[PDB]
Amino acid sequence: DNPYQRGPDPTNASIEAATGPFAVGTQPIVGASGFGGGQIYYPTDTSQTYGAVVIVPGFISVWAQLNWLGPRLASQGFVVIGIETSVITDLPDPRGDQALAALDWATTRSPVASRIDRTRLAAAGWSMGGGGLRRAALQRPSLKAIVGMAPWNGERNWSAVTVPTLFFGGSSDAVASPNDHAKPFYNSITRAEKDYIELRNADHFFPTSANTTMAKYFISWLKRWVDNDTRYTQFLCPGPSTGLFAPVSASMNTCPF
Repeated sequence: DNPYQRGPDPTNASIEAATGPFAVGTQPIVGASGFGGGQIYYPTDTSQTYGAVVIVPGFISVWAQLNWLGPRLASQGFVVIGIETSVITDLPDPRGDQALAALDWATTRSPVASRIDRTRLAAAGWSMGGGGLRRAALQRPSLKAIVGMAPWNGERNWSAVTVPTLFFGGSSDAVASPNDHAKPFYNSITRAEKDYIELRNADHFFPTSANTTMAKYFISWLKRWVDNDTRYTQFLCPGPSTGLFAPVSASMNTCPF
């Protein structure tokens, strides 16, 4: 059996729910080094450990703009480390260094170190925080997954990445348009499993409000890679519809992974 599987067998309804089956606790990040602080979210059930995901903010912004993700993901059986950057205008690569510094803090020094399986980690981010996932994955190829939401990075060559990569784009995003950011990054990745999902009519701020389409695939990606949980492949492969009225306007992946 897979010792990392958490929660009952999933359904479309279970990945779309605002809250998964785990009760959630939260507390601020206090005495962090190498990043700006933030908030941690975690299952209160200490009968088992969980993987952890660090989430990095993005468009001249703070963690609060993404904070719906804390309970949304932690309640599916993850430790979520939502961070502030050292400077709100930090470039992408520093944000990736800070993502790794916050994983290191969480697993070694934080009050919930004992709740995390330090061998099963992921990084995620919005906008320039999503652009920082290249540096996080290249510096830490042991990450199980990266998830970029409207990622922004002038560097389009992510060919050295070997970490399973999910990107979300927005069809109405003029800040980090798919054509100039997420799709070039996705197209350069030849050495990792990958998935690209574009949200119809969505602008650069789609990650800042509860979005069931983004959440259900984010959850599924973390389950599949952080937990090795192949019960979630069914939602990723073939993945979303792209018809004229669907909430997804474009979908590409390396199914069956």
